[PDB]
Amino acid sequence: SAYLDHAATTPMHPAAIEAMAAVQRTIGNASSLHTSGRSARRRIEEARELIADKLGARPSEVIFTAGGTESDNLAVKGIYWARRDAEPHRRRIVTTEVEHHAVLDSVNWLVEHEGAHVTWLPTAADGSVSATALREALQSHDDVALVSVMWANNEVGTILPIAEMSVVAMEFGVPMHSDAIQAVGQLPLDFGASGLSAMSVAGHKFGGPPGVGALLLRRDVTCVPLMHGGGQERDIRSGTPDVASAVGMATAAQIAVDGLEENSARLRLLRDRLVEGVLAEIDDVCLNGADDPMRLAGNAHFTFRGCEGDALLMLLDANGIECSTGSPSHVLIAMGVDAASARGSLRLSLGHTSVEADVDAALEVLPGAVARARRAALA
Amino acid sequence: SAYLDHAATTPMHPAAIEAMAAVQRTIGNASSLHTSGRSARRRIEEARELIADKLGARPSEVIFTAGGTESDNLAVKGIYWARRDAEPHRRRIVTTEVEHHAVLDSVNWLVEHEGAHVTWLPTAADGSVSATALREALQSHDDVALVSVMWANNEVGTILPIAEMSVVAMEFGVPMHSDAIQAVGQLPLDFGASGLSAMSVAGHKFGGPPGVGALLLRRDVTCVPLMHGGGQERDIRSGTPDVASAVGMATAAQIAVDGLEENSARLRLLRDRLVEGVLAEIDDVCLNGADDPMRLAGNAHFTFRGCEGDALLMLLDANGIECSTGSAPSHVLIAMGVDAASARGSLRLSLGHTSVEADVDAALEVLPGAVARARRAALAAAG
Repeated sequence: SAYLDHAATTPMHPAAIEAMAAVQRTIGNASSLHTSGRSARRRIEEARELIADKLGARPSEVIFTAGGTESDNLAVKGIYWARRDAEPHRRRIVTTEVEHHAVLDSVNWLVEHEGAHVTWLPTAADGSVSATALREALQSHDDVALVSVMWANNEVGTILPIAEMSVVAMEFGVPMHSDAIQAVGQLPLDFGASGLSAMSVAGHKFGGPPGVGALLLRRDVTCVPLMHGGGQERDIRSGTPDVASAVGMATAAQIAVDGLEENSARLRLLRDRLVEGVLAEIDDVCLNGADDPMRLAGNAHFTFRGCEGDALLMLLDANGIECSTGSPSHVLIAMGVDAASARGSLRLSLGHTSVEADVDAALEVLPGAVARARRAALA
Repeated sequence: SAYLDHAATTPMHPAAIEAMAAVQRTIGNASSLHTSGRSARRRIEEARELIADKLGARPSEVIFTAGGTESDNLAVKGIYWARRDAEPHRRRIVTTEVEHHAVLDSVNWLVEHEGAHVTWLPTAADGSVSATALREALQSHDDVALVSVMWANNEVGTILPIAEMSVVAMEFGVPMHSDAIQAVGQLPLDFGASGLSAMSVAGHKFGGPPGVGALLLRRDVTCVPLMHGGGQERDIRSGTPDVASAVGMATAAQIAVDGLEENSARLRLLRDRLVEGVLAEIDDVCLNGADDPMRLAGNAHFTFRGCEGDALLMLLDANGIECSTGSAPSHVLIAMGVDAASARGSLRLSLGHTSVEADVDAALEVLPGAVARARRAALAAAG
């Protein structure tokens, strides 16, 4: 298969499979007092430090989770609660319209279930949000519980201005969370140096085990737990510590962040060649999202007029090209593209294992496939 | 080096390690519509089916979680909320005082934060709780949102009468959850045959990978999610499905539950040899928790008068005997009527699928010396 669905998941690094199988062969609960316990404990502590190192955090800032979704729920609901509980006036969530469901659905739920209110930051046709728009919604609202803004979008690849949005949030004394699940090993990540109160990351998105993640959280931000007890993870997130998955995520984190520079460069070329080929050989197609240097290196997103994206995906699949439609995408809606127009969408995404031929394959196959999808949609 | 802490974690089955390795070698998101995706989906759905079969559930009753803590949390909070939100008067949780912390602390947080109320069922000297006591609690309260009683205790080994308690809950139309985390691979569990609205399990306790569990939940019992953004698992629990872990948990479930009868009897003989040994060679000691036939096959739990559990543990460890104090002074012993002073010299020795004769021999050899040192160490620090 030509695999071009890296943004949905990317192949686990062989070395991470190996490091993880080796933990699995030793016995021990990291919570236990005996020799096996203190070993496991020391392995989980080394993984935590390697992770913090590679994300510009301090080891104690890393709260392991069972994936991106968990991490995003914890930040959003946890912090909302902590803030609302201490000052019941503070009920407003400021967030973007282009968030992953993991955030949006968390937000909508706090709204329906927890008396939350939400202000949606306006979105550019880019798919971006700006530091100013944040300042404007912060100044005109005295009831901001928290802020959540994603670092890079997972459908259209737009990088957001987090660093400078963070300094804004700091200014108003408002904790800011960012979903950086698409960022690890794709752009430079420095938790400490960003202003962030909280940051989400997900193993499998950079060659880690699936079912493991982290929330980076600052020592002084209160967060009400979603999982009780008794707080194996800084009293924020209970459950028996999963050492094998932490170790897996660490090895991954290390390969992926050390290779950040070289790999970005390699994927930009591959992706630009793909974007170029696509627009050269196909009529009525456009790129969505931002241009360099405000886009993920590995991401290509199109709309093909007069197509169903589902038809398209199935025809490409039949020919050995594996990709995704991305989702009527709330993210394209947010960028002011229209319902009809938008159903013709396709995300093609590359990662550590992509090669020239994967691009040669997509370009070979695509025109035949878009023709067929258009024929079919014409009835 | 004798491992006697199987109740905290049991060694992963090597076939479960292999199956999991194999999955992580293939690429695919189970929610993806292309070929690799459909393969991932086909793999997770088979694991699910294997798990259902082995636990007497229908496939769609199985919801994958990140472990037993997640599973207990989802059941207790999520069903509470589903009940409270439908009839704001049902705010009461009926539970036992012996529950694992993942239930106690969930119950507590609901009390502190979500307006819950709690009635604690009375606990016998045994560690045990009865169907009658549940009856009286449901007759005498008209506001109960949810019942949660664990199938077997993780400290003292006691098995509770879930089938007959489940029936009582059914008669007052109140959903019941049971933490069965200790029961899988040690007891014949059949979600179908029990009346349970819900039941929790954790892979690592019967030899599956860490950070994977399941909640078994009836098709008609509503449950508010704790993880949103998906919800990939019947809309109850979001997250990209973890295919490797679930296949692992399945490979383990089929070994654990097929070996059930054989393993059970084998551990009984070991445990019993272990308990008899201890009581012969040591003074002022007792066994805690119910007797056969209401006790897990691999669980031995003792109190030694005149010890700190910690010094005793460190001594045993120094001599290659690895075990636990159980907690957390144990809330379980407190609830069985054991006083906090007496409580303090407690020790859980727990057998599992890799347990061999030599393990019990090692414990029997080292124990008298250990106990005697712990007693002397306790007197001299009071001195």
